Amino acid sequence: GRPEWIWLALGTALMGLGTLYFLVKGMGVSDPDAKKFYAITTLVPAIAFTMYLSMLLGYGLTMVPFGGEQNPIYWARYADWLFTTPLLLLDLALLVDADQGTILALVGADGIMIGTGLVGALTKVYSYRFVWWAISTAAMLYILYVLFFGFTSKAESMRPEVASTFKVLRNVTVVLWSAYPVVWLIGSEGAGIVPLNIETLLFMVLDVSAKVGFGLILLRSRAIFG
Ligand SMILES: *C/C=C(C)/C=C/C=C(C)/C=C/C1=C(C)CCCC1(C)C
Ligand SMILES: CCCCCCCCCC
Ligand SMILES: CCCCCCCCCC
Ligand SMILES: CCCCCCCCCC
Ligand SMILES: CCCCCCCCCC
Ligand SMILES: CCCCCCCCCC
Ligand SMILES: CCCCCCCC
Ligand SMILES: CCCCCCCC
Repeated sequence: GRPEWIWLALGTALMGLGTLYFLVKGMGVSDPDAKKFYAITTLVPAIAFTMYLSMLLGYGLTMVPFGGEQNPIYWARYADWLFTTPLLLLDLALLVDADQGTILALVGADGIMIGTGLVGALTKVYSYRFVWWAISTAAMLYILYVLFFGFTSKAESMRPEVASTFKVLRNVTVVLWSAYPVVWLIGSEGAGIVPLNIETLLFMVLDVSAKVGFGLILLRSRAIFG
């Protein structure tokens, strides 16, 4: 009955509800272009659901030795993020009709973010934890650079409802993604300052907002209709 359980339970509920709602809504859409966004965006909280549920049940948790202590690390988060973060970038890329090469590069930079963040979460040499964290944060900053300079630029050729929706999602994304590396740095994977219960509450708010909040905004806009 670990104290962070409550936040995993509430994350499981919120992700489950969001998945359902988005499914119900997506089932009623016939527009070809809109259906693709629904599929992708319903899949995202679905995957987060399974991983929050897993973590609630005590899977995806391992102890890593570093700084003279056994430290609890939820690796299940990375299995979620490995698929969900590129799917959220895909939403944004299809919105602004980004080029296939840009999408490859993003997904590739995202895989590297997640994978190097994983390696760092599992690293036993304390200082090497932060080498992997820095490389991960670099890859995240490449992504955000691309969203902000590349996509915004592209979105500016599009219809106003597309440009407006993109900007909102881009802003939500940059604010919430940028908070992840900070939480990791001060939390249990990092400096150990913020306790695991509070850290789990923080990832909860950020994940729900970055998937369900993002989703509500995207799927209720007129921008997804071709
Ligand atoms: C839906 C879940 C989302 C949108 C999660 C996004 C997560 C990140 C942007 C995490 C980034 C990380 C780094 C910048 C550095 C090292 C650790 C990570 C994986 C937490
Ligand atoms: C289930 C994921 C479906 C997303 C399709 C996106 C295709 C890109 C344009 C052809
Ligand atoms: C244009 C296609 C790029 C191929 C993958 C490169 C990923 C490197 C991270 C910048
Ligand atoms: C450490 C910060 C890394 C920033 C990457 C620069 C983006 C590439 C522009 C083409
Ligand atoms: C050129 C170095 C890139 C690092 C900055 C990332 C900017 C994020 C845009 C919101
Ligand atoms: C255009 C403004 C979009 C909203 C971004 C604010 C995110 C706040 C996170 C708590
Ligand atoms: C302790 C040495 C840091 C290694 C640099 C990481 C990029 C290759
Ligand atoms: C969004 C990540 C910013 C770069 C590291 C910030 C650590 C305070």
